[PDB]
Amino acid sequence: SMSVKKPKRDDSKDLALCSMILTEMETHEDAWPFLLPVNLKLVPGYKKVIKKPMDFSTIREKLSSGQYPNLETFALDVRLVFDNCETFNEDDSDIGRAGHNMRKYFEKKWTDTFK
Repeated sequence: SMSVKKPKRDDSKDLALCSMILTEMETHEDAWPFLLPVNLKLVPGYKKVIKKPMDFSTIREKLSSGQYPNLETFALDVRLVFDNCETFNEDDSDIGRAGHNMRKYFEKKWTDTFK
């Protein structure tokens, strides 16, 4: 509360570390469904069904331009990528599988880097 603060967590490396994690996600062989925005002209249903589209290139631009106020807003956009994927794709599809693999991969790096 006022004039009563928890001890200061060092957050000065967060930007760089989120960038590294993102690089690793970008270079994973199963990243291909997620590298770019889904083409809303060419994929029936996507526009209406997925209220908040998200992809790695868009997270990368947001990161590079100071649009994440903190590391939690970054993790939210990453998880949004996988949550969207699960909404639109059967678990037993290449894309559905890619999304479960990438989420698992992300969550481990997240915990190992920050928790």
